[PDB]
Amino acid sequence: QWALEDFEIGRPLGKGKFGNVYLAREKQSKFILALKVLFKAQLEKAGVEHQLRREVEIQSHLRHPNILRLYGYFHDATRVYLILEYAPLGTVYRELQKLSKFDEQRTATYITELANALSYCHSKRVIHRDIKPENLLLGSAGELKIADFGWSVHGTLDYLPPEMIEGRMHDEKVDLWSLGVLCYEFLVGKPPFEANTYQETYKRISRVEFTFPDFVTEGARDLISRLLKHNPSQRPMLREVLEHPWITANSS
Amino acid sequence: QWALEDFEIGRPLGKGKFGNVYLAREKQSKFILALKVLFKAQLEKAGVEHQLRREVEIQSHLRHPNILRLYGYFHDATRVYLILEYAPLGTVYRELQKLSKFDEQRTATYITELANALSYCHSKRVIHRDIKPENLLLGSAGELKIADFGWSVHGTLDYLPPEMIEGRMHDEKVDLWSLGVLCYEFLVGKPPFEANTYQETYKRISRVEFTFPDFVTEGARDLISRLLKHNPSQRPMLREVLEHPWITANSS
Ligand SMILES: CC(C)(COP(=O)(O)OP(=O)(O)OC[C@H]1O[C@@H](n2cnc3c(N)ncnc32)[C@H](O)[C@@H]1OP(=O)(O)O)[C@@H](O)C(=O)NCCC(=O)NCCS
Ligand SMILES: CC(C)(COP(=O)(O)OP(=O)(O)OC[C@H]1O[C@@H](n2cnc3c(N)ncnc32)[C@H](O)[C@@H]1OP(=O)(O)O)[C@@H](O)C(=O)NCCC(=O)NCCS
Repeated sequence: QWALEDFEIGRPLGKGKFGNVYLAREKQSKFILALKVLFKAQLEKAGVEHQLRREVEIQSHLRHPNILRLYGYFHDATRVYLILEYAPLGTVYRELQKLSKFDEQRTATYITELANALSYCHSKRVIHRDIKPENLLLGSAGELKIADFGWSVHGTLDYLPPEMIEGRMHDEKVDLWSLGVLCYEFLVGKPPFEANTYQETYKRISRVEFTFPDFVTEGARDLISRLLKHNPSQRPMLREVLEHPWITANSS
Repeated sequence: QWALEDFEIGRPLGKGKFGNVYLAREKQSKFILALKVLFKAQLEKAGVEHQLRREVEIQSHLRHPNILRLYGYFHDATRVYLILEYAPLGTVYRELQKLSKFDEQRTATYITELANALSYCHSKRVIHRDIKPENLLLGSAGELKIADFGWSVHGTLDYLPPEMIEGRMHDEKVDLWSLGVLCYEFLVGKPPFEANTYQETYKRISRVEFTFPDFVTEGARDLISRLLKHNPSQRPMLREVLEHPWITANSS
């Protein structure tokens, strides 16, 4: 049974949606890790405590170098504590601010690491949703780590149509749209559908209206255009992304 | 402002999911109507009180001879009262039990009345969901009346795919599957995908596995087969159903 008594609390790593994250050290092993404190008060009033518990159980069994490791968890009267792998190099979003934009090697290596973790979860019947640069942390070796909870595992009837008893929404096909948006932003520095207002961004996502700057090579354009399909079923498989010539030629 | 003081309560018409329905008479007009009493205690604990209020506002503006008229509504400390049009001839489900099965004239006339009410709501940006025989009441002239509440009116974004910002589920295309299931049950006496167990019914809906008894004519088979498409976008429009040769030849 884990307890707050087992950890030495250090500097705060930052503040999240429902609490704070601290650098910590397990007292017996002297092992450095991150302790994410989530207040049940604002978790229950946001209506996400049930959603969170499901996402924590799924992540507790995921072991992949490109997925932030959840070692364990515990709780008290008002808080829930998550024992997490500490990522020392920060977020990809901030690294993209430091470098303005990534080159083709770093971009293809990031896509390779993302596609490996997603294909690992695909084999483990785990599906991931939308992926942001802010939810991507970097380990000590420069490898990225998916660091969010967006994981999922998946009489009257006589009158229901198939679109209400089947499936249905949504399969492991949104992560492929995310690979297209991320790969674009990594190479360019901006998301492909960013606009001056809300409805203009909404329209350009609905019609898939994006263009490439003149410094984006044909291999990157080919990968981004195949990932960014309005039809989810026509987006590649995760194996095709890992075997794409631009990826196999530029990935580390 | 309506109040329970304005009505004389008579015999109970039946018991619903969240209350009871009574025959009533407005004291000033001596007008016979039905008073549906819904207990807020079991409405709030079932998590449907918010859903119900939205469905009641939509129905309060629907005026169609084949839609059960909602005259008004009021509430007190623990109950919500719905002033409804009284249907004297009961449900189509019970009439189907009395007649075992309907002929082609009654079936086509029922489909015509259902399609008119749905096309009326389609023009009023109102969409209806699954339709059961138990939710279809009969007026004094033998016309059916839809008598349920299944009515509806319809920064991070940079990383969301179109299948999450668009639409999406589900359009006014489930009512067309309902017309196929109802038209079949009216002519046959049983829903087309009824089976001995749950998963067998689930499978035959998923694969659209249904057959016609030898007494079902080709015109009815043509209408049912076009309504019962696994692809919603390939189901007819409500105007095609009203113009179908089997409908136009048998409807009253
Ligand atoms: C998105 C947001 C609400 C937080 O959401 P969240 O899902 O709760 O994020 P988390 O709780 O998982 O992590 C919060 C912090 O702890 C850090 N962290 C979490 N786990 C970590 C770990 N194992 N190792 C190292 N750092 C970690 C994160 O990097 C983050 O730091 P940051 O805020 O400096 O980037 C917050 O980032 C925000 O509002 N930022 C400002 C908005 C803005 O200015 N621009 C973006 C438009 S929305
Ligand atoms: C579906 C069920 C739970 C009720 O759900 P509901 O949406 O709350 O139904 P309602 O509150 O709108 O109406 C309830 C009664 O009032 C009647 N009623 C409602 N409004 C009326 C009106 N304006 N005029 C006349 N009668 C009316 C209905 O006909 C119904 O009568 P019934 O139960 O004898 O058929 C209930 O019908 C049931 O459980 N039946 C038994 C199940 C069964 O044996 N077979 C079906 C498999 S589920």
